[PDB]
Amino acid sequence: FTLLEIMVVIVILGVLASLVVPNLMGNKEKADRQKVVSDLVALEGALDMYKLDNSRYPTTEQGLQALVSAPSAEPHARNYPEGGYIRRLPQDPWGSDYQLLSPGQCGQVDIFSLGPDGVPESNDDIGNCT
Amino acid sequence: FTLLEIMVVIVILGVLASLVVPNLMGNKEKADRQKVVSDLVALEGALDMYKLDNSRYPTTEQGLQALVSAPSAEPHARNYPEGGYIRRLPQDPWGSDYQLLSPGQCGQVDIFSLGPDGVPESNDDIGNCT
Amino acid sequence: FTLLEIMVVIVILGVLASLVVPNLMGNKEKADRQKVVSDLVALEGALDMYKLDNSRYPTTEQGLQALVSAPSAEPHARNYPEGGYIRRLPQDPWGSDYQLLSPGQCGQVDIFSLGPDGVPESNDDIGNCT
Amino acid sequence: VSAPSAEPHARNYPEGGYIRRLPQDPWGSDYQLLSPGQCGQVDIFSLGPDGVPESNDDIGNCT
Ligand SMILES: [Ca+2]
Ligand SMILES: [Ca+2]
Ligand SMILES: [Ca+2]
Ligand SMILES: [Ca+2]
Repeated sequence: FTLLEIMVVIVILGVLASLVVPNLMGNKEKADRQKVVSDLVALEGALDMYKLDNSRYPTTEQGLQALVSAPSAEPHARNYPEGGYIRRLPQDPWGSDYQLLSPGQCGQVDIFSLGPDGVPESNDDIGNCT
Repeated sequence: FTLLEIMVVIVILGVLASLVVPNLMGNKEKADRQKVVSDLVALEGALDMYKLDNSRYPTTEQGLQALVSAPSAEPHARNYPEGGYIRRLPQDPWGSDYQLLSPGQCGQVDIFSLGPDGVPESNDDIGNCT
Repeated sequence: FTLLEIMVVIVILGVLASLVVPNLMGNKEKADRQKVVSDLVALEGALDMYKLDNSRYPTTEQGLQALVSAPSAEPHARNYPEGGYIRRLPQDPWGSDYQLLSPGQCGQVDIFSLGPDGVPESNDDIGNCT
Repeated sequence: VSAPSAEPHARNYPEGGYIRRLPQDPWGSDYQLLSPGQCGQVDIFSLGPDGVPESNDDIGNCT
């Protein structure tokens, strides 16, 4: 009640807590990649839609928000659909949006972000080619 | 048997119970968010299916139950699949369902619920944009 | 606190961990197929575009990179579009690219790769007909 | 759990089927499926904690 009720359990406690190793830490960091890589095709593929109706892409200062809402800064868009070509803007969860480039150096458009490092254009400058 | 059997254990009891601090309380509340955020894409994405066959979304009074069962209140749906586009209706565990809006103010459709606060349209009005 | 706090839980632990069987392993391997099969039409269909402007296909050593960038190795291409007929080159995730053949034995062109086996021209020689 | 011996036969049945092992309900029962389900394509049932078939603890799917 004092010893058997305790001593037997002290062992069972450590014996239990000792051989219970669930998993690692950092698997979410790997997930951050595909979350952004998923955006890549989704970004360019979505921009291509706007590149079809208005026959071109939005400006840097015009930002991806133009894909979210009608491009107030000129040039204006024709047959801009409801809410643009996206429901909402994917916010990079490190305090940054997906900064597009007008014109892109790897093609028609380039996109960039701080990324997990939280630094602009250092190592986690992903968003397109580089 | 009376002192060693006890006094030694009284210490072991408190020494054990003192330095055993497992965790916090409230982690489940954080989980309630993703549980609802998971619905968000699942809700709109599922509604989009109905927006394809019948080329439109169900009415407010028609509710999300139309996604569960054939929409009895008109307009009627074409090629409505078996059991609609969902197995069962996700019940918000605070006494509320996911009230859709016909038409949505943030787009084609808007969804709302009481939420953890259990209040209608106060702070936990999540279900879509707002 | 020592027995009820433990013994009841030891059961709940095993009772829980025992009847929680989520899924299999190897489903991704099945996905590797369609990922490559998706390339097949995308490869030949994309090459056909180059077969239109320059009225022919790129050379083996010229590789699919010619579809990525202007074909430096002659013959030269006419009206080669921006960045060629593709954004980027699909890299087979087993240390190999999609080796084209100039001329193909199953037609105008043939493509090959190591594949999941990681072996050249053994079993996972997919990329076109064979 | 294993390839369906009773016909109809399955195509591209993966290794060991779609599960490691069968979850045994710890009250002397397995998860009895229904062919075809009344709440949809398939329905599942079990004795449950009551240990009674189709009384109160008939969970396994919709009902
Ligand atoms: Ca950076
Ligand atoms: Ca509220
Ligand atoms: Ca091979
Ligand atoms: Ca029963």
